[PDB]
Amino acid sequence: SKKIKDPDAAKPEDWDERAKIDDPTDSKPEDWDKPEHIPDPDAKKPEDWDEEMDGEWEPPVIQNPEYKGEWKPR
Repeated sequence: SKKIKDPDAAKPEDWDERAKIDDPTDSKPEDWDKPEHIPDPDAKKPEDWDEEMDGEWEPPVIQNPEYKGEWKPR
């Protein structure tokens, strides 16, 4: 017999870090881990924007230049 019950590439539905405990905040919090894609912080809705011309403004999402990445005790 065998089984064929495997996620291939992990399971972005029901792992949630495959359950992690140990250190709560003591090795990064849930909020340190910045978006890869962040909304454009140079742009800020033009003074020239008109929501009756085009609708509500959104920024583009761009790559985070600063992306904290590896948490460390510092």
